[PDB]
Amino acid sequence: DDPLQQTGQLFGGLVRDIRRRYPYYLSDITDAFSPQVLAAVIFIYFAALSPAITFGGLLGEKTRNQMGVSELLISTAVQGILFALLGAQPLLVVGFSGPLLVFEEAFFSFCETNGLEYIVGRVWIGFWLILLVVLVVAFEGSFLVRFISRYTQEIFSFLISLIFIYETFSKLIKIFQDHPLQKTYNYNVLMVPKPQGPLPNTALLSLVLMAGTFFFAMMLRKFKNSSYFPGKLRRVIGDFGVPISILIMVLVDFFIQDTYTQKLSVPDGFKVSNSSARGWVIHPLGLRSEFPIWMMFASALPALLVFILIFLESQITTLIVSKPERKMVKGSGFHLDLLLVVGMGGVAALFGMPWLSATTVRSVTHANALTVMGKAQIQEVKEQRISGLLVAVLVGLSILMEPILSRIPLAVLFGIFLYMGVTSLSGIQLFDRILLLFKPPKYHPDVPYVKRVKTWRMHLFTGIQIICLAVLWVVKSTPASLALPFVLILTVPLRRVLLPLIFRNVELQCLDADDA
Amino acid sequence: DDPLQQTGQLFGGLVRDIRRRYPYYLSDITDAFSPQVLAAVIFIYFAALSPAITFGGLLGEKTRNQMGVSELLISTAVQGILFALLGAQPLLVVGFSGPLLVFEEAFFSFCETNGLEYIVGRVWIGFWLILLVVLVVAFEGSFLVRFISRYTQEIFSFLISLIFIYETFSKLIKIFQDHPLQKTYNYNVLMVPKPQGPLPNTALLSLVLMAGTFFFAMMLRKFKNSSYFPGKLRRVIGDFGVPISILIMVLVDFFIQDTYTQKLSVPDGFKVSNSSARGWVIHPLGLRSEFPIWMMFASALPALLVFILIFLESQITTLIVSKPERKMVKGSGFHLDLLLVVGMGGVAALFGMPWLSATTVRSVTHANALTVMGKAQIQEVKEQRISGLLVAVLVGLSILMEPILSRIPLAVLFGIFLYMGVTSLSGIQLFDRILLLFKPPKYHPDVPYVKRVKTWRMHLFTGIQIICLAVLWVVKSTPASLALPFVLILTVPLRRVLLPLIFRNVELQCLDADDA
Ligand SMILES: CCCCCCCCCCCCCCCCCC(=O)OC[C@H](COP(=O)([O-])OCC[N+](C)(C)C)OC(=O)CCCCCCCCCCCCCCCCC
Ligand SMILES: CCCCCCCCCCCCCCCCCC(=O)OC[C@H](COP(=O)([O-])OCC[N+](C)(C)C)OC(=O)CCCCCCCCCCCCCCCCC
Ligand SMILES: CC(C)CCC[C@@H](C)[C@H]1CC[C@H]2[C@@H]3CC=C4C[C@@H](OC(=O)CCC(=O)O)CC[C@]4(C)[C@H]3CC[C@]12C
Ligand SMILES: CC(C)CCC[C@@H](C)[C@H]1CC[C@H]2[C@@H]3CC=C4C[C@@H](OC(=O)CCC(=O)O)CC[C@]4(C)[C@H]3CC[C@]12C
Ligand SMILES: */C(=S)=N/C1=[C]C(S([O])(=O)=O)=C(/[C]=[C]/C2=C(S([O])(=O)=O)[C]=C(N=C=S)[C]=[C]2)[C]=[C]1
Ligand SMILES: */C(=S)=N/C1=[C]C(S([O])(=O)=O)=C(/[C]=[C]/C2=C(S([O])(=O)=O)[C]=C(N=C=S)[C]=[C]2)[C]=[C]1
Ligand SMILES: *[C@@H]1O[C@H](CO)[C@@H](O[C@@H]2O[C@H](CO)[C@@H](O)[C@H](O)[C@H]2NC(C)=O)[C@H](O)[C@H]1NC(C)=O
Ligand SMILES: *[C@@H]1O[C@H](CO)[C@@H](O[C@@H]2O[C@H](CO)[C@@H](O)[C@H](O)[C@H]2NC(C)=O)[C@H](O)[C@H]1NC(C)=O
Ligand SMILES: CC(C)CCC[C@@H](C)[C@H]1CC[C@H]2[C@@H]3CC=C4C[C@@H](O)CC[C@]4(C)[C@H]3CC[C@]12C
Ligand SMILES: CC(C)CCC[C@@H](C)[C@H]1CC[C@H]2[C@@H]3CC=C4C[C@@H](O)CC[C@]4(C)[C@H]3CC[C@]12C
Ligand SMILES: CC(C)CCC[C@@H](C)[C@H]1CC[C@H]2[C@@H]3CC=C4C[C@@H](O)CC[C@]4(C)[C@H]3CC[C@]12C
Ligand SMILES: CC(C)CCC[C@@H](C)[C@H]1CC[C@H]2[C@@H]3CC=C4C[C@@H](O)CC[C@]4(C)[C@H]3CC[C@]12C
Ligand SMILES: CC(C)CCC[C@@H](C)[C@H]1CC[C@H]2[C@@H]3CC=C4C[C@@H](O)CC[C@]4(C)[C@H]3CC[C@]12C
Ligand SMILES: CC(C)CCC[C@@H](C)[C@H]1CC[C@H]2[C@@H]3CC=C4C[C@@H](O)CC[C@]4(C)[C@H]3CC[C@]12C
Repeated sequence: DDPLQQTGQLFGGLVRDIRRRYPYYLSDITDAFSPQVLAAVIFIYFAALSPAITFGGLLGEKTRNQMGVSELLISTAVQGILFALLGAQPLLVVGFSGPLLVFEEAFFSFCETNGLEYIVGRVWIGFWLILLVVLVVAFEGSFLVRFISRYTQEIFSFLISLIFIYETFSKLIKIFQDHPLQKTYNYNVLMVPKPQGPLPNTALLSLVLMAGTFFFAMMLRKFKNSSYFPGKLRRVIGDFGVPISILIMVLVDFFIQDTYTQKLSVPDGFKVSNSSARGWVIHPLGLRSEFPIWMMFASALPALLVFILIFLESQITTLIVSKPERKMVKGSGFHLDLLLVVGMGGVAALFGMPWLSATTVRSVTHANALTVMGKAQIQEVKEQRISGLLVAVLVGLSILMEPILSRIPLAVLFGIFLYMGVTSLSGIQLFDRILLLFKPPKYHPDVPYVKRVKTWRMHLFTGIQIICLAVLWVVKSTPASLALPFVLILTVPLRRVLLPLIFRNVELQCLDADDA
Repeated sequence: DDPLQQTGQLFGGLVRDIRRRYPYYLSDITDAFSPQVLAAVIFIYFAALSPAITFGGLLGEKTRNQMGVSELLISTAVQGILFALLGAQPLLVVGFSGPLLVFEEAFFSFCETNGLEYIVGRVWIGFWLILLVVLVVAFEGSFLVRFISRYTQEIFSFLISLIFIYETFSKLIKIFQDHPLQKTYNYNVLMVPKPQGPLPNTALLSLVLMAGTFFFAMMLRKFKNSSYFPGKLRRVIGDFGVPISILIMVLVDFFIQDTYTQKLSVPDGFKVSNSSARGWVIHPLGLRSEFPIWMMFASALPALLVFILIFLESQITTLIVSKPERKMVKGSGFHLDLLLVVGMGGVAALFGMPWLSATTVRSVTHANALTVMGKAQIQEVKEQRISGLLVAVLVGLSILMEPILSRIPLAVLFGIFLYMGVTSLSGIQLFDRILLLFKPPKYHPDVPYVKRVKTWRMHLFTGIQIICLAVLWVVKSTPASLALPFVLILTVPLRRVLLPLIFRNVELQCLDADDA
């Protein structure tokens, strides 16, 4: 009944993952029949689409359109469908992540200097990824995930929420920089790719649209837990809170005629970003020049970095989502999900498309959206495969449905990202204890780590975790940002060898507890 | 011990008002020693100044500067000081009101058509006002205030809060109309009296400044009642919540350089608005032409309307403020306050300055600001004469302190007015029952009118009051807006003769109760 356990047989953990979950397959279809599930699809679609559009454009720039938006929309769609149908935890949301973009910029630059075909180079990384994951899953290497405690989990989940919130505000500020509040503006600026010079009212409306969307989202959640209107109506308006918030502020922008705001932009059709550079299928041996044999072997080194990047964020995401506290009964599979994510990623390379990963903020948003609230306590979660399938299909079709998307401002979606980031800081005990730094000890809750631990020692423990977050944020800022996963790893030694010198066993049990 | 009681002796009620309150005079000075009282001064100053600036300008326009801002600042100041020192209820805030402006426009128009000296005409209204109030106070006519029940009080207090909120939003919308969000503007526009044409970023920044100020104000009140920080620090930051909210958003505007926003504007010095038309002292018999004898007698008719206008709003304001629910022990005086307000107003006329009135939203704001919260229940009120004195003095000096005021945006103060309007809808039982229309009857409070009255009959009673508010709002909208006081009066018949046909005695006791 314990997922993270070494059996002895090859592919032991994987067979136990399939046998565990696939019996519930029909339930994974019939549980989706609920308007809450539909409200979840609409929400998580916009969560899933905007990153693909944003990161896809950054790949286009950094890579000379050898990979761009089209490639990432297709990858996100196809890998999204396959994972929704075959995966052990369907509530995970596979997609491109900041760390993966950083690597792609890094590997491109290497190939420019050394005179390699970048897109052909990725194919060999992809072959090594397939070889690595089939070895790991064979010898049941996912069992090591059991040594990642709450301590490391909450440092990770908290950092990822802060970064998410930080980047959203960075995007708002960019608008102000591009379109500053001036006395006079040139009034013949071209709009062909984008506004050439600054224009009036764009930055302040963007702020209003953002602040508007966030407010309605937060208010309709407050309303959901209120005692106004009949419960059946109040629950439904609460479920569709985010889609209502979006629809309101999208109509606000629609009626405001003469003021410019940035809209979502998908590619024209389904075709590679640079048609001259590459086709659909990338040749291993080379496109123009012969691919060198040393790099076919040397690609093993980048493959290990990409593996670790995908593994850590994906397996920790799974831990966070599949916690006992959140009422998920169907069962998670670490062995099966690893194989699909990394396996599909290795194959994607061969069609010049990005390998993806189970991303934390989106996956957690998706899981929270399907959670029903009793009395406030968690009653159950709507664990099904339809939400994840429909979002993957919609992201794929997004190119066809440009007429709808071309009327949605980004500023509106920034409000929904602010909502997602804030809402994600919920069951994290780190955040709870950080708040108790500011409350006096009289008005502290009756949770075990308050009663059984002295207030200053509890605070010392919180402070040490805050110092970890600081060190992680500094490494983030420096050029060596691909090290972040390997610095998270060091949080496991800290907890296991260092902290027991300072804190006694009884304190470390209550503070860093498995089930709470 | 009952204020509203007929003794038999001439000036009986007045002597009992003075004997009651003036024993507490030293306490009315030493109770002001508290930072809460200082935070109240700063708040109520801006509440008191902006109306005087706004209404003063409208008088300037409507009256050809025979009365303007200077006259109303001086009147508000002098009458404010005298009332703070001599009055029976010092928490009342005397000033100009919308109804009074309407009358002044009306009386001016009459004098233009009939060929009378408007400013000389007011002097005779003022003489009649002095004669009326000395008769009323002699024969103890303020005793009739006891027949104004909760029913009429809450219809009045609710209407006045709605109008207040409506007018604030009307001012924001005017900014958008003056400075619309267009694609191209003209930049050679002049700013000598005010912006001639529309300007970019002005309307959306005004909205942000307003929405900003309101948010901080509401959040710092939430914080006051929270369990964060040490209580002594949390209480102080809660007390100075509004002055902090103002200071924040005033600094936001300060650093934003090139964008235009409207600022507070006081007159240059202490001098009459139109020096040619009038001097400081107005001659009864006439300035240029001889004032006619028929109008010296006919002025009795306008005097009755002005009396009723001032009496009703001032005496109902006193009822609302001096309720048992609000812990005010010092004691209110209806006979003394009436004499001062209307007496001072009659004399003001002789110096060509406006008669004023105890205004509801400001007085209620002032009283709430001085209320301390135990545990949430009302512990006590800081009843003193210093708050009201300092605000009256500051309004007088406002002309001298133009350098400070010229950096305060109005948009910021609109946020504080929104806060005042919302906060004023608090202890009104009408508002409470209007909210229960939307709650299901399971989640209704254990107040007597819920237990002892059937839910639909309670709702029928609420609905009849909503129909009164509607009828009052329609009369407001029509040209005959000076009738509003006389339509409020009819709410007393409704309660006393009509409602007891529909509702039984037991229901009317619980619904419309004196102490609750
Ligand atoms: C805790 C609460 C504090 C935060 C408040 C909520 C978040 C902050 C953002 C406010 C939401 C605003 C969204 C709409 C803004 C529209 C702006 C614009 O383009 O103007 C349109 C229009 C201009 O476009 P137009 O359509 O009139 O132009 C006419 C041209 N034709 C005819 C061709 C179409 O502006 C106006 O005319 C005025 C409209 C009102 C605008 C502002 C209303 C905002 C109300 C909210 C007040 C906030 C304070 C707090 C309220 C708390 C409630 C309890
Ligand atoms: C339950 C919660 C309800 C929350 C409701 C929503 C918030 C209500 C407040 C309304 C918006 C007020 C914005 C702040 C005021 C300053 C804005 C301004 O004009 O500055 C522009 C400033 C100044 O513009 P500038 O033209 O002077 O340029 C600045 C650069 N220099 C100095 C070199 C010239 O520009 C900025 O750079 C951007 C700052 C943007 C404002 C900060 C982000 C806020 C976004 C909304 C957040 C939503 C609520 C979050 C709540 C968290 C709690 C859960
Ligand atoms: C932002 C980055 C740079 C980290 C800083 C985080 C702080 C919130 C942390 C770090 C260390 C913590 C402190 C570690 C040690 C102490 C001493 C402790 O007092 C005693 O030793 C108690 C007396 C006793 O020994 O019985 C009181 C809490 C305090 C100040 C802690 C409060 C919270 C602190 C300041
Ligand atoms: C004046 C304009 C702006 C409309 C706003 C007024 C409404 C909010 C009020 C007016 C009369 C009220 C109604 C008066 C009578 C009834 C019937 C009552 O049901 C019964 O009496 C049915 C028989 C029974 O249950 O005994 C339910 C409440 C209701 C709809 C009241 C609800 C609130 C109403 C519609
Ligand atoms: C756009 S959208 N801006 C944006 C958004 C994000 S995200 O994915 O958080 O919405 C990012 C991602 C940043 C990120 C990093 S990075 O790139 O700053 O090193 C690292 C990690 N992982 C760890 S530990 C997570 C997210 C960038 C830009
Ligand atoms: C400016 S400030 N605008 C503004 C503000 C107010 S305020 O603050 O005094 O509410 C008013 C006043 C309106 C008002 C009326 S009126 O003028 O609309 O007839 C009547 C009553 N009384 C009754 S019953 C109270 C207030 C106008 C403009
Ligand atoms: C599309 O692909 C062509 C072919 O690679 C790119 O051409 C490159 O141009 C950059 C400068 O922008 C040079 O550094 C390379 O040497 C060029 N490559 C070759 C072999 O021609 C072009 O940049 C790409 N355009 C897009 C869409 O980004
Ligand atoms: C200042 O006072 C003079 C004197 O009353 C005002 O002159 C009036 O002008 C209006 C037209 O605006 C005429 O209808 C009146 O007949 C004039 N009155 C007289 C007797 O001359 C002038 O309007 C006032 N100016 C200000 C500051 O409003
Ligand atoms: C193209 C290839 C290399 C990539 C895909 C990975 C392949 C090799 C993986 C995916 C699923 C795996 C199988 C899943 C389950 C079982 C049943 C077990 O009793 C024996 C091993 C066996 C039969 C596995 C062998 C290896 C396997 C077929
Ligand atoms: C396209 C962007 C701009 C906005 C998307 C919002 C749309 C899809 C949302 C907003 C509110 C939603 C509705 C809200 C409530 C219900 C009741 C439920 O029992 C059936 C679905 C239904 C009828 C929803 C349908 C979808 C809906 C119309
Ligand atoms: C309905 C569900 C299952 C599918 C959703 C995704 C669909 C619409 C997407 C995903 C990948 C896409 C394909 C990717 C590549 C090609 C090759 C090109 O030469 C023709 C278009 C074509 C064939 C695309 C058409 C649309 C496509 C099939
Ligand atoms: C002039 C306009 C723009 C803003 C006015 C705000 C000023 C007067 C307010 C803002 C915050 C206030 C301070 C907040 C808290 C305290 C602590 C108290 O124990 C003494 C007064 C003192 C020190 C206040 C002094 C006045 C103050 C500085
Ligand atoms: C215009 C207003 C402000 C002033 C004019 C009102 C005058 C006439 C009022 C104000 C105070 C009044 C006095 C208050 C107290 C007393 C004591 C009593 O035993 C006999 C009446 C007597 C002596 C009153 C007579 C009238 C009085 C003097
Ligand atoms: C500080 C407290 C006690 C008083 C507050 C209000 C003060 C500043 C106001 C109220 C009445 C005002 C006066 C009204 C009339 C005149 C006559 C004029 O020819 C010169 C200015 C002068 C003399 C004003 C100066 C300022 C003044 C005294």
